[PDB]
Amino acid sequence: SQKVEKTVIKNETGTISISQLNKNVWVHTELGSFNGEAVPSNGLVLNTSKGLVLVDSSWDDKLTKELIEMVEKKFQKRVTDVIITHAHADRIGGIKTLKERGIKAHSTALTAELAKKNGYEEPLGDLQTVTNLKFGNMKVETFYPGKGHTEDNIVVWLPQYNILVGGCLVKSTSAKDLGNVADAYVNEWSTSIENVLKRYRNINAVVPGHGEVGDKGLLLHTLDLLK
Ligand SMILES: [Zn+2]
Ligand SMILES: [Zn+2]
Repeated sequence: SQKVEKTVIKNETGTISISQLNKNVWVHTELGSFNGEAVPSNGLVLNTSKGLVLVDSSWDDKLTKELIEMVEKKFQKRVTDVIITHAHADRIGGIKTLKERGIKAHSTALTAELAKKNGYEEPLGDLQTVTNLKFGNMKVETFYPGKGHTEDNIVVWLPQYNILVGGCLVKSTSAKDLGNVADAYVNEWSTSIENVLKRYRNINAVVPGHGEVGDKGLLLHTLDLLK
């Protein structure tokens, strides 16, 4: 009888929020913790018929669980697939839970090479620079403009909605710099972004590594700080 009239999906705690980009895709944002502060990591939920999908897992298995025990009933679809942009706590951080239940972490051969270097699991890694994926009525093509946020940092592209997932590689409007370039290549970063605005210019919406979806303006944003 009693119900609210909202679109997004924010749990009682308010840590995990999923905004519906349209009617077949959402943006799951898992809030972590920077030791006293909050670290909201946006994402992308694909509403397919073959199974639910989320771009980049949660910070830690502790968070991922709360994200899988909420979307599995809210979306009416069980998660069994996840796209990995690179090797980071905001990507495969919760892979431990994705490779325990039955979630295939699609990634590039390299993504499954540097992942263990940090102590993470081993994803599919059966991807490449430019490839086409199919998750049942859900087409997802990747892209490797070069080195930037990581050694295999890539950007998920969706030709079904012209949506792009710049990820950490592409800073958000609410950013002042890249921050932490130890595991990244600022020498190729500016070179990778320029490729996402020269080749994959056509974008209806871009989702950075943190914050929310926007536009191509996020691409030039990275170079505006990593310059
Ligand atoms: Zn990252
Ligand atoms: Zn990040």
